[PDB]
Parts: sequence; C-alpha cells; structure tokens
Amino acid sequence: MRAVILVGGFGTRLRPLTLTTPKPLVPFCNKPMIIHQIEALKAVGVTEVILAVAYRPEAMKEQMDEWSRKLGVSFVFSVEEEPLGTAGPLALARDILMQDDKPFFVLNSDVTCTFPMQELLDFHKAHGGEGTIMVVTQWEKYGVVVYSPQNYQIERFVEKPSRFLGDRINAGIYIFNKSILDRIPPRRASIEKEIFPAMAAEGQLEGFWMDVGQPKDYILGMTKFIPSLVHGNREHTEAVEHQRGGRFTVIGASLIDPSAKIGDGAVIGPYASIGANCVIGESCRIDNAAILENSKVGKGTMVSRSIVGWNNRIGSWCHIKDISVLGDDVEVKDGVILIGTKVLPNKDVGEHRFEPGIIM
Amino acid sequence: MRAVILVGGFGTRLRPLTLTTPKPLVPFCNKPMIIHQIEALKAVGVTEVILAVAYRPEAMKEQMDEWSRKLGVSFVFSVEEEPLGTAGPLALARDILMQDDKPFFVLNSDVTCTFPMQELLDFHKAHGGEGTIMVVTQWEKYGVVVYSPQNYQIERFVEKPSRFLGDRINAGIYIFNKSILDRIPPRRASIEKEIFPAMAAEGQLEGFWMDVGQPKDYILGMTKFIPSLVHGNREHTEAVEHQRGGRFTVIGASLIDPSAKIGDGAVIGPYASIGANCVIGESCRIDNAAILENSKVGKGTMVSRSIVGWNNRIGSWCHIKDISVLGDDVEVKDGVILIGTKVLPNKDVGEHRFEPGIIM
Ligand SMILES: Nc1nc2c(ncn2[C@@H]2O[C@H](COP(=O)(O)OP(=O)(O)O[C@H]3O[C@H](CO)[C@@H](O)[C@H](O)[C@@H]3O)[C@@H](O)[C@H]2O)c(=O)[nH]1
Ligand SMILES: Nc1nc2c(ncn2[C@@H]2O[C@H](COP(=O)(O)OP(=O)(O)O[C@H]3O[C@H](CO)[C@@H](O)[C@H](O)[C@@H]3O)[C@@H](O)[C@H]2O)c(=O)[nH]1
Ligand SMILES: [Mg+2]
Ligand SMILES: [Mg+2]
Repeated sequence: MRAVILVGGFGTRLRPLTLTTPKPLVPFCNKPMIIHQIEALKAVGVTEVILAVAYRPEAMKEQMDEWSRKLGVSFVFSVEEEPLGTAGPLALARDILMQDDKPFFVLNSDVTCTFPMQELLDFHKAHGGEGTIMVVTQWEKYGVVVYSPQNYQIERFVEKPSRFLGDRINAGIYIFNKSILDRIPPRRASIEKEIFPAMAAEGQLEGFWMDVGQPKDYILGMTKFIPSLVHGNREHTEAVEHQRGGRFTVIGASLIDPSAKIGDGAVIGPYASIGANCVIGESCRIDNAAILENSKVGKGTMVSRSIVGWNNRIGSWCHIKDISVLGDDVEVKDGVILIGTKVLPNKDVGEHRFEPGIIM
Repeated sequence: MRAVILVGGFGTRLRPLTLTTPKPLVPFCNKPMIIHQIEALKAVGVTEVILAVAYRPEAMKEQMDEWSRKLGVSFVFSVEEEPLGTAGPLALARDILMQDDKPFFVLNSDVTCTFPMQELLDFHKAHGGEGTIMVVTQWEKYGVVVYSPQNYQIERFVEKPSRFLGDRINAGIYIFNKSILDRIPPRRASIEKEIFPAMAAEGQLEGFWMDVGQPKDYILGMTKFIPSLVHGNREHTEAVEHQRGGRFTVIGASLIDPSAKIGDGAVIGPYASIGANCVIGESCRIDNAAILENSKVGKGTMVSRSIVGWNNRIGSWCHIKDISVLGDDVEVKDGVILIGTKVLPNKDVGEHRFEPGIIM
C-alpha cells in the first residue's frame, strides 16, 4: 500500500547529465526514470509513494508537475546519509508504520525492467521470487551476487565481489515487511543491511533488465527497453512514430514525441528516442541515440550511440559517435567530430576530439 | 550611492569549484570573492548594492548571512540574458533612477585589485581614470585592449583581438552616469554596449590586478594579493598567522584562519590560505595552495599551487601539485599523486595521475 523509491544520490556515474537534474529525473526514453516505476506502481495496487531525496531537494517542483496522476507528495530529508540510503526507510519508520501495516515496496530509481509487480501474494518468500528471479544473469563486476538454490534461499550477499562468479544479481526491486524497518535502524549510513543469513522464508525478473545508471548502460537499456514497449505506447508500422515532419524513414523501432519535428530524409535508426520540442535536421542519422528535450540538430549529423542533453544546439555536419554524453545547453560548431567525449553543461565545442575524454 | 556587481554567470573557467557555488561566492583567500568588493564599496560612500544573479539564485541565503554588515539585499532576475549581463543594469534601470541620481558603480565579481574607490571626482572623465589606469599592462589574450592616449580617451574596443598588441586592458571596475542605463537598453543579450568611439570624456589601478576566474589565474592572483594585505588584516612576524596549532614554521606570508588546526612541523609555504575548521597534518607543505573549508589533510602531503575544495578529505601522503583543482567532498587515498587533474565533486581518487586531465 506504500513504496519507498530511493531517489537520493549524487549520480556520479551519469555525471554530465546529473549536474543539472537528479538521476531519477533524467529522462530515459521520453519520461523520467522514476516515472516508469511510478507508473508500474500505479498499475499495481498502491496510492502513496514516499521519496528519500538527498542530492537535490529541488525535484519537488517537477514531482508536483507529475503529481497529478499519483499521490507522491511525500518527501523526507534531514542530512546526507548515503546514496544507497539504507537509513532512508529507517529514518522514516514512523510514517510507514502508523498509516498502514501492509508490506512496502523498495526500489532503485535507476532500474528499468518489465516491472512485474504481480498481484499474486507470493507470501512464502517476499523478495526471493521478485527482484532477481531464479531460473540478473550478467556480469558480476557491478551489483551484488546472490546465491539462491531452487528452494529460494539467500545465503551469501557480497556487494562488489572481486571474482566470485554467480551471474545472478539483484534486480534492485525489493519488498519488505514492517519488521525490516524495525530490525536494524542504526541511525547512520549503511549498505542495505541485508541479514539474509538469519532467515530463509518470508522474513523480508523474467524479462529484460538493466541498471540504467551509466552512459553505455543507458544506451544498452534503451536498446533492450524500446522493443518491449511496442505493445502499449501508441501501438507506419516500422516504429512507434513514422510521420511527424515532412517525409522521413525509420529503421527498426523508435520513440518520437509528437511535439518533435523531423526533417526531409532523416533516418531515425534502431532504438532511438527524440524528446519534446526537439528539431531534427534534413538528413540526420539518429542511431541508438537519445535526444532529451529542446535540442536542435543541423543537416546531416550522425549522433550514434550517444546522449544529447537538454537545450543543446548541434551543428550542421557533426558526428557525435561512440558513448559521448552532452550536457545541458552545449553548442557544437559545424563539422565537429565528437567520439566518446563528455561535455559539461554550458560549453561550446569547436575542436575535433577523436579519443575518449572530458570537455570542461 | 549604489553599485552594480555583476554576479550572473556560469563560471565555466572555474568549473570544478563552481559546480557547487557561484563564482562570486567561491572564497578567494578566506572570504567569498565578492566580499572584498563589497567591503571596498562599504569603505567608499555607498550603502545599497544590487546584484544581477542568473546562474544560481540560491546565493540569496549566503548573501543574507553576509547581509548583517551592509544593505546588499537587492536581487533581480527574470531570464538568462548573458554572463556579461549588459542588460543587467538595463533590466533594473527603473530602480536605479527613481531612488537616486548619483553615478553608480559597475564591477565584475571575479576581479581583485587594490580597489581604489577614490573619493576624488575623476571628473576628467569617469571610467578612464579608474579601471585600466593609464600608466592592465598584461597579456592581450583576454580582456579588451583599450587604446588610451595621455589625454584620457578611448578609441578602439575589441573584446578578444587575435593579435592587436595593446597590453592595456580594462580592470573590470566601471562607473557610469544615469545616461548609460537610458542610452542603449536593447532588452536582450549584448556585450557591454561600449559606444566610446562616439564620446571622448565625462560621459561614462596602480597596484596589483588580476582577473581571478581561472585556476592558474586564481593562484597567481592570490600570490599577488596576499603581500598587499599584510598592512590591514591581523597586521611570529613572518606571516599573518604563525602559531595556531602545536609548533609549525611558515615561509613567507600566508593567511591561516584562527579556526584552523596545524600539525607539528607543517611548513605553510609562501602565499597560502587555510580555511575555517580546516585540519592540516603533522608535516604538510602548503606551497601557494588554497584550502577552502572543512578540509582534512593527512601527514606529509605536499599540496602545491593547487586548490582544495570544501569538505575534502585528503589522504596521508598525497601530492596534489601543479594546477589541480579539487571539487567539493573529494576524498583522496594515501599515496595518490595528482598533477594538474581537476576532480568533480563527490569523487574518490585512488589511482595516480601524472598528466593534466579531468576526473569524473
Ligand atoms: N548514484 C545515485 N544513486 C542512487 C540515486 N537514487 C538512488 N540511488 C541508489 O543508489 C544505490 C547505489 O547506487 P547505484 O550506482 O545506483 O547502484 P550501484 O552502486 O551500481 O549498485 C547498486 O544497485 C544495484 C542495482 O543494479 C543493486 O545491486 C544494489 O542496489 C547495488 O548496491 C542504488 O540502490 C540506487 O537506488 C541517484 O540519484 N544517484
Ligand atoms: N563566467 C562567469 N562570469 C561572470 C560571473 N559573474 C559575473 N560575471 C561576469 O561575466 C563577465 C565575463 O566573464 P569572465 O570570464 O568573468 O570575464 P572574461 O570573459 O574573462 O573577460 C571579461 O572580464 C574582463 C575582466 O578581466 C573584462 O575585460 C571584461 O569584463 C571581459 O568581457 C565579467 O564581466 C564578469 O563580471 C560568473 O559567476 N561567472
Ligand atoms: Mg544503480
Ligand atoms: Mg572574468
């Protein structure tokens, strides 16, 4: 009946875009990352969502703008505890308890997946079935390796193992009962306070899944996510949008906001997202690239596998390839080639850069 | 009676420190960069200072904290016009006119100098005697080259000449009459609207001067500014502070805030500034380096010619040398050598870096 979407965090990995907005609020395809999770929660039975915001309490205005659909007015913060925010639910143990006794969801704000949120009780084991489902199944470099047998028990929980195998990792979606928030409230920073050794049953994804918190991870998660969205959003059959401006061709599926304008002959490539009010030149190539909002693009650029930030002004014949994240209000001169270079907000690029790097 | 301190600007050059606070509010030696100018204006006969803040209107709380001494309560902003903010005085031309008719000062927020603010009329002409005094006398790469003969006239005004010689550049302190704000109010972005090629005189710095807006410029400006401050601030005779914690030695002049703690045997080098609540290890070497606030330093680091941001935690045996600005809340492990690497806020550094660069 309640959920705790952890939104407090510096977003260091997604830095060029998170210097302006918090990581929950940077759009993934056409909506902020938290908005997908909030919509899934609205689909399942829940009304009030509490947010533990630490990095920037200025997200309140944007949440109020998005407050129309759901009662996500709750906001709590006293002092920076941790981006992981284990004390997050513990620092607000009073609100979750007295209002209701139902189990409460806990989610990361940078996770995208099918979002099952099944109405099935699954009361024999709360987090074992959900989160990392047992047949997640990816590299062990990031995320905690979870060792679960066929009987749905968790024995080992190592946040960043060096080399321990165990391709299974937690999805980032947790469901907890009222005992967890009253179990270990140490009143200070901690890491998820997982005490799975003590218990095996009820004490507490068959689908795509990706931790969308890194630029390359952002691109790959968008690539995995757009095909799964073809069923619901806007259902000319090659992609979601195929005729918005002039006459352009689309290869594969893509998300184009009806407010955007596309030039004559642009080739919106596979798994590309175009934001609101964005303008695309005559013969651009948007190949697995995300255009956030209000960005303008000249005639013939090839933004491929990279991210173009808000209010950008891309030149006429640029080439923004590789994984090169552009910040807010970045202007690129004509003919500039950017390959894997991250540009901080409010910068002008006029020189070529053929190697990965940072532009101050 | 009034002054216009231009404070609206992204501070792209001093980027690692200006991602947290606006460039006017980044401390120069022990006080915010704007506080020196406000103190000079308080010394001269003015009472109200109007600030044209654009980049971050959240400086209001800090200004109110510094408001106790002088009535700098004025704050105006509608939409981003320009970091130069030529429309700044023009956007608030109404307030300046009706209250008073006396000439109003215009100052940059990133300029440090002797700050004459002479009670003399400068009635030969107003900006000319002040600002770039006819004798400024530095490189022509930045700032406008001003061609001033012995009769105090300005003929040419080129913002960024390619190669025009003319070592004289404007200091950045302007004084204007009420006609300038009513002369060209174009209502949009413009560059200083200098129409001096029309008028010779009366229509509108023998000391150190430095445009403190770049890291190397910050260091050099501190090096020039500290010796000139020995006359008035705190008047054991080697530096301003020589006994604050244990027993340490000082080479040359330096500012150490009485709230700081210095270890046994630390060598505070020439022209160094230590912020409030800062802790310095046993055998550190602070050679022409600035420690902003609440930063902690281990035993034996040599921070030389670099800037250490707020709330830092420097390791035990690091080498933060060359021009290497550290952002807010940056933690450096023991033995890490940083040479010319700018670190963005909220980062942990554990690897050596022998070449100039940027750490995300
Ligand atoms: N950096 C950041 N982290 C945030 C933010 N909002 C919430 N967080 C939380 O910060 C935690 C850790 O930071 P991330 O970079 O997002 O996660 P991680 O350290 O890569 O790994 C964590 O997430 C995995 C999910 O893929 C999980 O294995 C587990 O949460 C792990 O600790 C996550 O639980 C996430 O909820 C934000 O704006 N920025
Ligand atoms: N970037 C930035 N600029 C600011 C800020 N606050 C005010 N400004 C104004 O922005 C103008 C230009 O930005 P700067 O980087 O500070 O100056 P500049 O472009 O290096 O050169 C300008 O300053 C010289 C003084 O040395 C002058 O020649 C003249 O102002 C010139 O346009 C200056 O007039 C300064 O007052 C800020 O927070 N950030
Ligand atoms: Mg994450
Ligand atoms: Mg300047």
